[PDB]
Amino acid sequence: FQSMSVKGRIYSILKQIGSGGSSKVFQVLNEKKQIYAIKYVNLEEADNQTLDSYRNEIAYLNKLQQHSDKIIRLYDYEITDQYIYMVMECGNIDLNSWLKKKKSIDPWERKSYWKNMLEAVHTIHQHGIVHSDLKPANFLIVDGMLKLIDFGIANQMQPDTTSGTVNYMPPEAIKDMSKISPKSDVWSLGCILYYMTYGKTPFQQIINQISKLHAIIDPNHEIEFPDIPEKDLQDVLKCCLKRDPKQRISIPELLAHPYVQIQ
Amino acid sequence: FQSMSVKGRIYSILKQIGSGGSSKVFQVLNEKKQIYAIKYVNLEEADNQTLDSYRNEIAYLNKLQQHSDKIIRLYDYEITDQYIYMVMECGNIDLNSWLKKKKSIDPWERKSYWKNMLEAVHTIHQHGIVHSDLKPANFLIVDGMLKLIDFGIANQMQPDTTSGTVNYMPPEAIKDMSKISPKSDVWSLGCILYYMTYGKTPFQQIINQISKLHAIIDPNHEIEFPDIPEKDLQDVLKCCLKRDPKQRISIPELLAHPYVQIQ
Amino acid sequence: FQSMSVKGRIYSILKQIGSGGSSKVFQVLNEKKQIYAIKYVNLEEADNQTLDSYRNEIAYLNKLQQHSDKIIRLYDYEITDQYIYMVMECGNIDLNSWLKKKKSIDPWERKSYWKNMLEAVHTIHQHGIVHSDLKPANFLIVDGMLKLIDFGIANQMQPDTTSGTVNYMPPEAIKDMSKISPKSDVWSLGCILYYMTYGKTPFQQIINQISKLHAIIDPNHEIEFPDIPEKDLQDVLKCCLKRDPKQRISIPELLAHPYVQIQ
Amino acid sequence: FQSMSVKGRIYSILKQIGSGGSSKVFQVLNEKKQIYAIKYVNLEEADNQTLDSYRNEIAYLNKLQQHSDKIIRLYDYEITDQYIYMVMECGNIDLNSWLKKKKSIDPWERKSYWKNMLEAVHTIHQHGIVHSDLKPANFLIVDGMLKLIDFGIANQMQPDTTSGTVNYMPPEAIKDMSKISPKSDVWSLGCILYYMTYGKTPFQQIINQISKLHAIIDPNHEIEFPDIPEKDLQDVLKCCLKRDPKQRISIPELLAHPYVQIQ
Ligand SMILES: COc1cc(N2CCC(O)CC2)ccc1Nc1ncc2c(n1)N(C1CCCC1)CCC(=O)N2C
Ligand SMILES: COc1cc(N2CCC(O)CC2)ccc1Nc1ncc2c(n1)N(C1CCCC1)CCC(=O)N2C
Ligand SMILES: COc1cc(N2CCC(O)CC2)ccc1Nc1ncc2c(n1)N(C1CCCC1)CCC(=O)N2C
Ligand SMILES: COc1cc(N2CCC(O)CC2)ccc1Nc1ncc2c(n1)N(C1CCCC1)CCC(=O)N2C
Ligand SMILES: [Mg+2]
Ligand SMILES: [Mg+2]
Ligand SMILES: [Mg+2]
Ligand SMILES: [Mg+2]
Ligand SMILES: [Mg+2]
Ligand SMILES: [Mg+2]
Repeated sequence: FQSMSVKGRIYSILKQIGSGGSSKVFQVLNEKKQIYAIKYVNLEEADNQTLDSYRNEIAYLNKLQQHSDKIIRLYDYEITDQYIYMVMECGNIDLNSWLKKKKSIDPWERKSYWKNMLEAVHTIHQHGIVHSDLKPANFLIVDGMLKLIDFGIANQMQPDTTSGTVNYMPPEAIKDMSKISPKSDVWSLGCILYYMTYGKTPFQQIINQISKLHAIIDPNHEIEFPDIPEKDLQDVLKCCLKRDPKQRISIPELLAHPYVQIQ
Repeated sequence: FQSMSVKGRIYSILKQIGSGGSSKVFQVLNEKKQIYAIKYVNLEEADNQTLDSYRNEIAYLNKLQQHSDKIIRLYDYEITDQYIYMVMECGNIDLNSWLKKKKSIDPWERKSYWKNMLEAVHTIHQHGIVHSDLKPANFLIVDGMLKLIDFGIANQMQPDTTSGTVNYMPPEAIKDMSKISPKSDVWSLGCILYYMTYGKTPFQQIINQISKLHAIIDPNHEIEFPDIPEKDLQDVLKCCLKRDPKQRISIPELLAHPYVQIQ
Repeated sequence: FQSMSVKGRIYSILKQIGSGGSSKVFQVLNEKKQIYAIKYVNLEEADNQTLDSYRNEIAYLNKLQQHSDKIIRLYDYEITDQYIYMVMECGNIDLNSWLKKKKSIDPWERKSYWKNMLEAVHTIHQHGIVHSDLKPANFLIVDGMLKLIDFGIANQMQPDTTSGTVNYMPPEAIKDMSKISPKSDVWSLGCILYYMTYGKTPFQQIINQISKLHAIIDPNHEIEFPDIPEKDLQDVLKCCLKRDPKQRISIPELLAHPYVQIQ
Repeated sequence: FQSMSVKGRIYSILKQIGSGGSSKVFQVLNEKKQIYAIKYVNLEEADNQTLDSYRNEIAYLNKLQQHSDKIIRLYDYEITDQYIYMVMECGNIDLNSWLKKKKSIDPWERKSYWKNMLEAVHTIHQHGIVHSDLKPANFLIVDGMLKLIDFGIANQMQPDTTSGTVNYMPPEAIKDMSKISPKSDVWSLGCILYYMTYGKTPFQQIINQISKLHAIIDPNHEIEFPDIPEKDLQDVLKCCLKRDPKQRISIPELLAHPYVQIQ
């Protein structure tokens, strides 16, 4: 029912898609009645560290545009001491919501989504970012292609309604409680691909968390990998989910793997 | 994830908004990435009477375009023995969904929505249609303005989900079981406006239906009309909900009423 | 968490099962930790007609105890100008809730439930009651046996939650808008048995109500009765759903029918 | 609709309350129509370690009966190579479900529930059990009194429906990834009491888990303790939530605290 001004241009709000604190995301239309998203952050209560965090993202989000189209596009922004408005691409649905809704995944679409994920994470790695907390919520399906989103410092973004959070955590990040590396995202991505392969994360079955945390770090807990028709798929998952990050496969390695390279 | 061709032009589907049988409505985008709706009817099982019913609507929907913008616009259609595709305006939400979600209504917005409703129903009346079953579901909020929708013969359209039906029935339509007239829509509209005024339909409190049906036809059941700041509002409702259709106010009368004419 | 006194005896409340206005039903335990229900009516606002209605039920409920155990038992009650408390049998679930939850019904259980329904309705008929609004909500599953409940004048009882209403209406009751007879309950019961047979009421498919009301009274709307293994079942339904109440089967007839009498 | 035999005595099932794998809990009635619970474990797939785990619980559950009535009572059991059936007390609701439903808690009821929790945990401690994973789900409200439940080795018990998991984890248990002690339950209990005091767990606000795990172990993350009318309450919480288990208050200490000892 409402509207907003970013850098002179007027946008009419269709619906609130999601929110965190003090952030909200809207699906909007521009003067040409074209579909975009606008992220709104209320700064009225933000401390220095947090201000800096939102500045860093906008900056990286700007820089990364040029180097890959598998990062959500930012078109324009207004930023004051009171508020941020960022005009952005609007996808169809996030990967997490989508995975929960899905009967099953077509091997072609899985492989294709895998390529997009690799490219995105490979990209942030080349620019010195190591996410360390990747999850399905960090990907947006836009025109059949996944793009990285919500990849910044403190990003508790969740869909809204009109009425796992640890299954992806890499082992080295647990033990560490100087020891988080690019390899940690490989774990997390592997967990997502495992999900897309077996309909479940490697420890979705363990519902107590002390017990689940234990299982992730424990090498005498053999993870299961039932045989499937795609042997390459099977080897990628096996290499992604090696607990010793040093023996875990790298992103540049994964991009040379037959699973992604051979038709 | 999908797409469709109507009269040469390609449309990509965002989401299914609603359905009946064998109809479905989609929110789609055109080649210029602009937002529209497409109604799809599957004819594979339609009998003559039903075929005729869908033809009548498309025809009326076409004719009524020229005479009022408070009827949903049809832009183009493809019709075969197998299917109908109609490209149409896409509103924000239907009135029924909206009323259920709403805290309360701003008197200005109520009055404005009332004007739109009158104009729409007045329009169909001038073209020999007498709906006889009007309800909140028959109105679509498009850019702050209500437009008549789903007003055709057999139209069981309902919103879809990702997981009253008699409060509006006019008394003469009950007794009749040669006796349905324009006045019957005045009743129904009054019931909607009563809802928008008092947060409830005149017999929402009576949940048994034999009992509710009885109450609608019974003149010794005084309907309540608590005093409000808007006396004109109070008189319109009182005149709309007179049980004797002959003593009920007409649409051309209602358009001259101070409630709609005086600021 | 609470407790209550009826005629000297103390009852502790387990949970609220359901409510209307100004009535509520509780699942309670007695001093011997045995399971009962207590219906509570708040009289603080009851008019004479309504007072009388609640008195009539308690009276009939008392009288009918002696003549059939397919009417819910009342054990004791306290009644003042302020409140009624009735201590009653507590069943497992009502028939309506149960039907909505059910995969499918075992022919033996259907037939058995049919016998109980007939006996109950036959009973009220012998005592000059003609319900005229029977529905699945009017039956309570208690130890594998249906018992009639909520059969009194103004009884808008509905289950509570921790977070059709016209499919059963007999045709003569519609036309009548001196003409309601025992036969009307036969219709309604038939509709319930039809539901238990075909998974659906005879006009569950017609969702518009003007249209559904029309269909119930219209003799050129042939109701469907797909062949099933139980031909007796098929004939009972056909005889219950005859629109001319005079040509409709009677309860004493139905009790002599092979469906209920032959193993 | 069904029934079961434990040690000769027949029990009729009212409803399934909850389940895990391969366990289920039922609300049942005995031959005297009195209300009990029955826990059913299907052993058809249990490995030695798990068999042993279920044996240990039944044994402890038996022994602890004699020493405190704030542990759920076991009355009788049948145990074979195929199944376990345990007849048990049936409470009203578990603490977790109850806390989620609650407007707010009466200080008297909070204190009383606190006493019960202390007594229960104190009891298991005297018998060499150190739970190490206490949570609201581990307590059952039975006749206004909390009793410890589901306190055994692998107990993933969850309520069923007819349609946090880490907020309680003690810091020493995180760092430990020879170092879990009685003090760890004091943490967890404190977190529950904090919840009952402030409507929220100390880190319910941090929704990312890497971040929440970090916060629990981090001493430069001052936990908040807004002043309340009950200063004793304030000191208990402060003493329970000290991160250095050595400087954390003990159960025998907590039982001498003015909060529990002075009216
Ligand atoms: C209609 O567009 C969307 C719909 C949905 N959902 C439909 C409802 C269902 O329950 C699942 C979520 C989810 C995502 C989108 N598209 C979308 N575009 C851009 C962003 C964004 N999300 N989000 C969503 C906010 C919550 C999750 C993703 C955050 C990333 C971002 O910066 N932007 C701009
Ligand atoms: C995003 O667009 C809409 C969203 C909603 N809802 C959001 C979900 C919520 O639960 C309530 C319903 C409801 C209506 C629209 N817009 C809309 N435009 C055109 C038509 C149409 N509806 N519908 C909807 C189908 C179900 C009710 C109206 C039928 C009328 C029609 O011919 N067309 C083309
Ligand atoms: C646990 O006992 C019950 C549970 C349920 N439900 C479980 C919840 C689910 O969503 C469906 C309803 C439904 C009925 C019962 N048992 C029951 N006994 C006696 C009466 C009674 N109902 N009710 C229920 C109140 C709402 C419907 C029936 C009214 C009839 C009556 O006078 N009494 C005393
Ligand atoms: C009617 O009795 C109950 C109802 C509920 N709920 C009502 C539904 C609502 O959504 C929340 C849960 C919860 C607990 C009980 N009573 C109850 N007694 C004994 C055990 C037990 N639970 N449970 C429940 C199973 C799931 C949580 C507790 C496990 C502990 C145990 O060994 N026994 C025997
Ligand atoms: Mg949702
Ligand atoms: Mg929903
Ligand atoms: Mg919805
Ligand atoms: Mg329910
Ligand atoms: Mg529940
Ligand atoms: Mg529920």
